[PDB]
Amino acid sequence: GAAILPDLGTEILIPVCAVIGIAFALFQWLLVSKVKLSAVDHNVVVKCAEIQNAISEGATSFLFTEYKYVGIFMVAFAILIFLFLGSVEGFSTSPQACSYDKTKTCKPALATAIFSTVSFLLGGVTSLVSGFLGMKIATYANARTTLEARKGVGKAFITAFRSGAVMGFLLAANGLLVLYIAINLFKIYYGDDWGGLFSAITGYGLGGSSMALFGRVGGGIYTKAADVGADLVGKVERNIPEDDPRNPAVIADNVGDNVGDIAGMGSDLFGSYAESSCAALVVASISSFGLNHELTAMLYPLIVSSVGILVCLLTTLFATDFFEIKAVKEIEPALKKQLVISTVLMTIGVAVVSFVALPTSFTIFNFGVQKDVKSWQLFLCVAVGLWAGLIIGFVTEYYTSNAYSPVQDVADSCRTGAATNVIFGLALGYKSVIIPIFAIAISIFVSFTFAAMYGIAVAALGMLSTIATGLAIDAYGPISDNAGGIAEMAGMSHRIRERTDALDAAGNTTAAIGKGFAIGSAALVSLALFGAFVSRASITTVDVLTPKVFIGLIVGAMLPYWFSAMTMKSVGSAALKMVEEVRRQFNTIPGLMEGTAKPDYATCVKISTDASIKEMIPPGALVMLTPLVVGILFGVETLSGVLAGSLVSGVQIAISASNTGGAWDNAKKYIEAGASEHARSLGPKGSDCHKAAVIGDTIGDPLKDTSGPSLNILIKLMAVESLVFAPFFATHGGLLFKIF
Amino acid sequence: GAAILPDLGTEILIPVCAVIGIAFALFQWLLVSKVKLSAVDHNVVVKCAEIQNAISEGATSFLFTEYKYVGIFMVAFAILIFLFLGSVEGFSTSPQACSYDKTKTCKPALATAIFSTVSFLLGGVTSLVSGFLGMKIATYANARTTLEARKGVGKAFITAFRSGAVMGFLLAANGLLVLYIAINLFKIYYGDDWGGLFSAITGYGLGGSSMALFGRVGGGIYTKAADVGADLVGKVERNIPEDDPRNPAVIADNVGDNVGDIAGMGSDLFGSYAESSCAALVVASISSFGLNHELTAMLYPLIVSSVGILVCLLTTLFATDFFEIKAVKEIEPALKKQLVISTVLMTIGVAVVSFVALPTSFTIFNFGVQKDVKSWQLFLCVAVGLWAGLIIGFVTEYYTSNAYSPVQDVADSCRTGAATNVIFGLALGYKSVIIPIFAIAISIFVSFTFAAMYGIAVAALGMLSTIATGLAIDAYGPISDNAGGIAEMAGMSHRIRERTDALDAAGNTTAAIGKGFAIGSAALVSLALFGAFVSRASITTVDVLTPKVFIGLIVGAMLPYWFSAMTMKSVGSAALKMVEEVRRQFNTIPGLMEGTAKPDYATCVKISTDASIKEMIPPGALVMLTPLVVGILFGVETLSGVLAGSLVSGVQIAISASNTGGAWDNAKKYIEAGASEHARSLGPKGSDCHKAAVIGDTIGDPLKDTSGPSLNILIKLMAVESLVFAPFFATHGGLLFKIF
Ligand SMILES: [K+]
Ligand SMILES: [K+]
Ligand SMILES: [Mg+2]
Ligand SMILES: [Mg+2]
Ligand SMILES: [Mg+2]
Ligand SMILES: [Mg+2]
Ligand SMILES: [Mg+2]
Ligand SMILES: [Mg+2]
Ligand SMILES: [Mg+2]
Ligand SMILES: [Mg+2]
Ligand SMILES: [Mg+2]
Ligand SMILES: [Mg+2]
Repeated sequence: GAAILPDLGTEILIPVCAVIGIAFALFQWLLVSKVKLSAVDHNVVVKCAEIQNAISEGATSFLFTEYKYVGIFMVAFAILIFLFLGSVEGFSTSPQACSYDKTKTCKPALATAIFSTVSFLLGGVTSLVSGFLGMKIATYANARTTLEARKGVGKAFITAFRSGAVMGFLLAANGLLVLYIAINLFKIYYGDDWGGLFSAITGYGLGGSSMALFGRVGGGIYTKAADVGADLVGKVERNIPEDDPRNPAVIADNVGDNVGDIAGMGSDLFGSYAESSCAALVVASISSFGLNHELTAMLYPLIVSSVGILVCLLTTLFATDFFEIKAVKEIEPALKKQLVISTVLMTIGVAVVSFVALPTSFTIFNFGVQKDVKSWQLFLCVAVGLWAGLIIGFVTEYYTSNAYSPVQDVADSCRTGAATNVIFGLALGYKSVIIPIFAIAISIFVSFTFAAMYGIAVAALGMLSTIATGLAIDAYGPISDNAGGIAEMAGMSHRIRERTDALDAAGNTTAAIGKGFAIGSAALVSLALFGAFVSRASITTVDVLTPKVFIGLIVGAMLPYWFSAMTMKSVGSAALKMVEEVRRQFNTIPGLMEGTAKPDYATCVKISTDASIKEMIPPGALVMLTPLVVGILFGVETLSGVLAGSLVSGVQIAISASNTGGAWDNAKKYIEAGASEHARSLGPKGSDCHKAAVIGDTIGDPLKDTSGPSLNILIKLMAVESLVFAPFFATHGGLLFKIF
Repeated sequence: GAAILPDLGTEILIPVCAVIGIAFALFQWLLVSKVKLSAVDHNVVVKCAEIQNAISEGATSFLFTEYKYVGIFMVAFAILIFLFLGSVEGFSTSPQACSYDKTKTCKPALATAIFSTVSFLLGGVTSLVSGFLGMKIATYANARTTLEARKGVGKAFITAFRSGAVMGFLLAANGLLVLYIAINLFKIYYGDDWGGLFSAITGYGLGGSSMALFGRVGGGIYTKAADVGADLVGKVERNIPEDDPRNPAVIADNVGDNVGDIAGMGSDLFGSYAESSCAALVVASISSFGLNHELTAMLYPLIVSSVGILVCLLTTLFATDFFEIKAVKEIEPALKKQLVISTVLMTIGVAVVSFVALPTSFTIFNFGVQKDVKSWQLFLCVAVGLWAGLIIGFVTEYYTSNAYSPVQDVADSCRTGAATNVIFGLALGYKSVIIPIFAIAISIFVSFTFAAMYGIAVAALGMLSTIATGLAIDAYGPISDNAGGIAEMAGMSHRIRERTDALDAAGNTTAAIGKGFAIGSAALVSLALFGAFVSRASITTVDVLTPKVFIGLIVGAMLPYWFSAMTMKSVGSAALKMVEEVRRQFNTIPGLMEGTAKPDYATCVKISTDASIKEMIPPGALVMLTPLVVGILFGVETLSGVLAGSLVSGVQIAISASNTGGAWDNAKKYIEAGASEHARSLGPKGSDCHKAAVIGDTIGDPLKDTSGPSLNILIKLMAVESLVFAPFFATHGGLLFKIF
């Protein structure tokens, strides 16, 4: 049956909401443009502008290099998709019978081979745009945040958070609008073949996360090579302030925050958004909505996201206008209130959407059978994901913010040296997985029971329904990070750096929270896609206790470690190179230490450019090739094992790495700020305790910024890729078992 | 039908081989006893004896205290076993139809509740005895190895390997003799009910690992708190040598080697042997061997172990009599040759056993169906496991010896400080998992295919078929470790410490290898036990894509991390206390640093005794309570997920933790030896590079000696524990799904 909301209404609502989100982003960017500066005190304003330009040049320069390689890889890979999907039916142009209804005829498999290539390119391009737009706002807002900090934390908070919101609303609205357009264009061809339409559309998320993979790892090695190098020689060895302009690695470091923590993260969360929508859509496409051609219900996920944009617009206003921060201890709770407000409002929003966009009863495909499902049960599916998110954010804050005992004990353990700092930091991360896993598990059980793979997918989307706010609170952080870097490079008052340091500590926590959301929604969407892959591969049963599934399971569980071995070694090796270079400059450039000679920033930009562009290739290949190699050699049953294994295993290492890194960073921040008797007694800056904290912080650097966060991409990427190639693996795969 | 070897012959063979092994172990003890020393140069000899006595009292004192608690828990848990298994058939005394053959009549389930409790205590007791005996020989041989070091590497090597072999042959022969005795005693009651017999016998492994769990964690906490504290204050802060008699934590440290690395490890591997034998037995008891009451073939696992002892005896002779070590570079090669010789001899040994102790055709239970299997296939099952082991050994040496580039690169990375040393160490560990996992997967495929759970179990036994040599090369390590500590504490010459340092570094590699076999065999025996649990709980299929199974899977995967969090945080905190204590004495005891006054060793023994006894409980609780809680509250479907997930996840963190810790240690020894130019380039002792290596080494201490090697126990324990309580879970479990 049709829903309360008409098909034509849905067709208007979605693009109108995207347009509202884009408008909001422009308006915010407009307000941020009010903070004036130019490279033509007035001294401090000119210096901030010059530093900003150095950073912006470097960041724009690296992405162009990275995106050139990735773009090339994207074109090659898109050719594989066309070939492999095309070969399933020998590239025939003959229409065949609908796999979901033998009484109807569908468009040739060749059409979907073509349109999967088209949507894959759409997603990859949108993914690149998402990250590039993010970089362009961050590299614009960084120094405006610095200048605003002269007036106080609240003013600087506002411009950093407004700017983060610029990225969030652009990314969420652009991602929605592109998806909506692609669906409508594809529909012109598919007509009534909604199964094929939406099966082709799943390339969008494959493209999204494919580009995201290289974006996260490439940017990740770039930034961390610089970070670790700058910090160890500057802070640990030569006893100078963090981000000192004498330090040759500082420009690369701050460019790094934009290239990794911003551009990479943007592409990454886009991949999340794209895959979840696409996952909800394919399952619906052969459920009652798709079979009965009911557009409003079919596009329920896009209606959920449309309303999410609106709810986040409102929520944003609380931190942007209705409240002002006057004290440092108000920052993290401000950020947290963004989560709390958006969740409570979105819960209402989703109730409304579920009331008017869904018929009260319908069926969801469930491994061959149409399962009876009620609209209130579907509301619980998206709401359990939405709430799992918040729980995850709360626990993550507790484990990464220096307002709480876990991180303060990590800082306190520095009193006995770096070895105890690291033992405590590792244990913290390990311990932190427990409640998010329980939350994920509860999410899976409810959504699975109520509505199978559709329910689970709509739970992932629910966790990502407030993505504009999520990106805002997250993008806020590297912008605040640069702001302090520019503050120090511009020789500003110590009072400025203290303010930026407060903002930056909050960003460390907010970044950990963002990783929590990525890993959570990744676990959810990957399960859904895995389930869909099983049907699409004509697997009757994924039975753990078969040789083929089990060998897949144990090898799948090892992939996240193989992947982490590569990325850790890359950072370690580039970092070592970076230390040698920074030492060489301090040791042989007359007056560098004196501050009467300028350092060579370009060489450090070069060390991390060379390492990242080269070393992003093997882990990208590990992830992308695995489904193809396992699928073609071992078959769909073994790929099944591999999907379940890498999901349940990858999730643990992802969470503990991101949180351990976060903890070390904020433990260091706590010693740096000395804002309590306990903190002061670990100080001052330069003390053996501080240096021990720096050691932990830098070990945590690759953990939380290269390997850890990329892991959620490994997991979600292999799942879409597997679903997309499913018919090709089913038909032409499992060779090793066929020759024998 | 039946085999070449008559049941009488089997009944004679098995204890004969055990007694030979016990005999051999005693013989080697005599030879070692030829090295003379007494407490109440010969003055150095008296010192060595005074120190040995301190260590001996310490180790004995702790084991008695630890065993007191474990033994109590052992009694309590046995009460649960009886109660729960008893409660299935309502404690009836009447016979019932065989669980495996409705047509036949079987002994009452209550008999089985009783015999399971007997075999449990039998196993719990033999586990403690395995550990205590190891501790006795180690704490005897250590100062004897020290003294023989006055005559060169080769001499001290022999008395160290001989002494290790005493532990290996005693534990191997004793575990076998007790199991044999128990099967025969149990058979008196059971008669023709072999199902119930070997189903009762499986408690033996449950007992072994249960008691091993507390010994590994208990000892592991005791030893690493001392080790971290001693090394940090002594080496990094006070610039004194490792094991310096001024350092109040040195006696606790050297006691620790015996209490953890020997006693816990002995119990640990006893559990492995026991579970693997029992797992092979339970599947066999409902296969053609057990149905047709063919005793020889039924005891094929025990016949393999029997020949295993003989093979190992022969093998030991190559290291003890046939060859002599002249150069330190010969140590590791001698140890590795022990693995190669035994693997080759045992391959022939198993061929022979398969040819005489098996019918050419038989059937193996296979999820409800008799599966036709040929004896040349059972041969391949044990062999794949035997060779996977060797492979694992070769790979583990590659990533943990300082004679190869992985460890050498890690040491090299110390030039840029502790942060890069730790980053490289983490990466090496992650990297190391790949080939062992492949080894494990290949074994699983081959063994699963040929003979289902029986093959998998027989592949676990194959990997442990040379357990005597394994324990030998491994127990050699901590003996050498103590020997260097006694050298330093007795103030012997640098030439002496240098010789033990070389033995010790080899011991480091040898210990990582032991961990390999533990993790490898644990994966196999757990998968087998998992499969038996599935049948025993009347599960039709373990479907990954069901709400019940998947929440099990993801949660199960989280548990190894939860366990690692507890055990790392415990060492971290105890170590923090230890450091403060050592500093206290150095700072407030006059003439202590100068060597005029005695340190109080007892305060450090107390910190670590207090920490371990207290902090071993929650991890034990987590592992023991988990099957009960999930089985009772959630049901056998979910417990199935928990078993699969903790297996595939646990193994990754177990291999990487042990190998990372192993690497940091040997990188440190590498610098301390200075036996190459590269090595010397990072020295001398006390350099910034050495200190950064010590940082990595002490971070590695809790990874490789507390959490890491205990994880193999976590996995294998939950597997047998689930199998034993399966009828109880199937009948009275799944409460949450029953009430709602
Ligand atoms: K940050
Ligand atoms: K050792
Ligand atoms: Mg930094
Ligand atoms: Mg940064
Ligand atoms: Mg920074
Ligand atoms: Mg930070
Ligand atoms: Mg950092
Ligand atoms: Mg030590
Ligand atoms: Mg030791
Ligand atoms: Mg030692
Ligand atoms: Mg060692
Ligand atoms: Mg140690």
